[PDB]
Amino acid sequence: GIEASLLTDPKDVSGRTVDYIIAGGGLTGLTTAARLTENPNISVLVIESGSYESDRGPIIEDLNAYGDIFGSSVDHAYETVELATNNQTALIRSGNGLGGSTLVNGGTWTRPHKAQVDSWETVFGNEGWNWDNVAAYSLQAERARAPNAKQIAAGHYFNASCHGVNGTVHAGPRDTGDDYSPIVKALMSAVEDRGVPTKKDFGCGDPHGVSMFPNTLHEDQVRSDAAREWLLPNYQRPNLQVLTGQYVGKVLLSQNGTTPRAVGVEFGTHKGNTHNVYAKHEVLLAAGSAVSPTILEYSGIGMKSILEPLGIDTVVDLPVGLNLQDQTTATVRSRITSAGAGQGQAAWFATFNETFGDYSEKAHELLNTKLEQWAEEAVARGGFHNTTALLIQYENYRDWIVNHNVAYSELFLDTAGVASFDVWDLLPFTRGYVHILDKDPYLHHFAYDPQYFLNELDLLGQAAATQLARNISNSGAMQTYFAGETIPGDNLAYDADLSAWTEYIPYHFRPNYHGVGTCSMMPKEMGGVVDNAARVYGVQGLRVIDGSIPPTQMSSHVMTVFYAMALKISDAILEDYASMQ
Ligand SMILES: *[C@@H]1O[C@H](CO)[C@@H](O[C@@H]2O[C@H](CO)[C@@H](O[C@@H]3O[C@H](CO)[C@@H](O)[C@H](O[C@H]4O[C@H](CO)[C@@H](O)[C@H](O)[C@@H]4O[C@H]4O[C@H](CO)[C@@H](O)[C@H](O)[C@@H]4O)[C@@H]3O)[C@H](O)[C@H]2NC(C)=O)[C@H](O)[C@H]1NC(C)=O
Ligand SMILES: Cc1cc2nc3c(=O)[nH]c(=O)nc-3n(C[C@H](O)[C@H](O)[C@H](O)COP(=O)(O)OP(=O)(O)OC[C@H]3O[C@@H](n4cnc5c(N)ncnc54)[C@H](O)[C@@H]3O)c2cc1C
Ligand SMILES: *[C@@H]1O[C@H](CO)[C@@H](O)[C@H](O)[C@H]1NC(C)=O
Ligand SMILES: *[C@@H]1O[C@H](CO)[C@@H](O)[C@H](O)[C@H]1NC(C)=O
Ligand SMILES: *[C@@H]1O[C@H](CO)[C@@H](O)[C@H](O)[C@H]1NC(C)=O
Repeated sequence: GIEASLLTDPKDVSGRTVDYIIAGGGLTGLTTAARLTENPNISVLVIESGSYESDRGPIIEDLNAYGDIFGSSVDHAYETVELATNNQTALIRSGNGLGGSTLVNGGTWTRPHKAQVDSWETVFGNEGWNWDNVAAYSLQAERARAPNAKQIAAGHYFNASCHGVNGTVHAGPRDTGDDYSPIVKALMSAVEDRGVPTKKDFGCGDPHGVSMFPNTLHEDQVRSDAAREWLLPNYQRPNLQVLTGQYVGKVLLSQNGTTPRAVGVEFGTHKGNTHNVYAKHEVLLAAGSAVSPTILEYSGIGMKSILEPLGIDTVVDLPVGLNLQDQTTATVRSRITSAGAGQGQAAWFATFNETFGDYSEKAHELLNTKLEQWAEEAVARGGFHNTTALLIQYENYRDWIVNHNVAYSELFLDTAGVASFDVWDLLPFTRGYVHILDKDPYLHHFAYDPQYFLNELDLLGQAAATQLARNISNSGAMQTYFAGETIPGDNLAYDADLSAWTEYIPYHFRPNYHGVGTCSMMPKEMGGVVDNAARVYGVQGLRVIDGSIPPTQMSSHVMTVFYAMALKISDAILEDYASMQ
């Protein structure tokens, strides 16, 4: 079985040499490892801090048990600094084990707006990173199943052109076996009354309106986590090696040439218990957006002003750990009548004007006039280092909103006994950072600051979207099922205005756990860390391939793009491999 093939003893890899070392056995790391070992000549070693969890039981395998695993040893639970918005620390849920955060997530499978991905090439200069290319790799990864008569009847719509059927990641409609709740169709009807679209397939390139969606699970409803999809079918390959239960602490760099070269990694569990392993070709970082940047910083790749005071010699000065972008989530929950019983999830991808409603003119006024003031403030807070380059990101977001009308907020609906909305502003203007606070990697002492709500439009947009969730819960056809709000319930008057909501939100939100950007893929002059093939600037044989590299947020759930991203980067690595013979 797979468990017997996994390595646990540090001495089984210590001192050996492999072609590629992948730090982190998560979504991008395992997709890359499987892809690279298709060629029998390439040897790959994956080093994962956690272990095999995919067959544990329903706590991992059933998507309906979402949330039960939090706080366990399968959850890294990274703590933020004390946030300025509320003076509290927040926990960042993140999977710890083979498959990473795909072990503990909600399984939602959707794609962004075409214009968002196209801007990676046209605005950020990443040649080849456009919707057409990324979507093609997304389809290649995908193994979707169309909905059946019962599922269609509940509200599903599936455009066959927009889904791959021959790929690797099993995706299909979640179906617990009970009846589907009629609240999903009631919500659709309520938004249809306001001229909002319904049933568009959210994998097609224009996520807008209210629709149901596929989930990453097999037809028998077992979670399609990355280790089940990419590692389980290929674990017997003799060139694929997986070491578990150990942390990668830093990259080993040789400086006896013009340009520094990555030759291996140092791994371990504590400062007194560390081992080295070497790479013939390249070291690939895939430890997650909260960790990959810190691995660079421990290794002497990052800002001198951060590293020098810690007693670390700066080999390459780069803006590692800046440009962190995560979203904020708040909840609106209502009791329903018995008539609404049944399973089902749906989401409203709402545009800027749909979110703000009659406040749209005022919200547009801010968008048009404060971009520069906002960029200066975020830079003064340490979220980014170049005001001009940050202004360009903001102008790009303004373009998406005013010219492309992309979805600005997401209202995610859960039923199964209640009407529960989790809401989030998809496009934050705040920028945060993550930096180490000690030289020892195994101390795990770092400062992670997303700077939630320190940009005024993020606060206004979140409050507007959450107020919209309360409004739509007791509107049109939903009024038949509404049996009283429970959250906020007594904690915020039912007729609260927008300014009241803005005062309530900072005390009642959670991270959305979608942090991207800490090793941003954009030109060096725009504040980038990696180039368009994910190579770290100024270093040979080192790439960062995970959620740290997307330079922007997106109007969707990110698994469809991250699986595509890893496949596209793996092709680039395969070409370079043939070049270095
Ligand atoms: C997160 O925590 C940080 C602190 O760790 C918070 O930041 C601190 O916030 C406090 C305010 O709550 C602030 O203290 C004020 O400093 C001013 C000087 O800059 C003072 O003028 C002010 O004193 C007045 O209020 C006091 C409190 O009631 C009185 O005891 C005092 O005599 C003063 O009273 C006069 O003024 C008040 C109105 O100011 C008036 O009602 C009275 O009649 C009287 O005329 C405070 O001492 C700190 O400077 C802030 N910074 C630091 C580092 O401490 C931050 O707000 C927290 N964030 C959140 C979201 O909670
Ligand atoms: C609670 C939650 C809900 C989500 N819901 C959705 C959803 O519904 N739909 C969706 O599309 N996406 C969702 N996501 C996001 C998606 O799961 C992640 O964006 C994706 O898994 C990130 O992939 P990655 O390869 O960057 O990192 P990960 O998958 O996190 O993997 C990084 C890996 O590195 C390991 N690691 C960490 N530190 C070290 C170290 N020092 N050395 C070695 N290994 C290390 C970690 O244990 C982990 O396995 C959610 C995420 C979370 C946390
Ligand atoms: C399906 O999606 C394609 C986009 O590739 C679109 O052209 C078509 O109109 C959509 N709808 C149907 C009914 O196929
Ligand atoms: C959004 O609202 C603003 C202000 O009313 C308006 O100028 C714009 O045309 C609206 N609609 C769209 C789709 O942008
Ligand atoms: C700041 O970013 C701008 C815009 O990308 C770029 O022209 C400039 O060179 C950057 N400045 C520095 C000093 O890096």
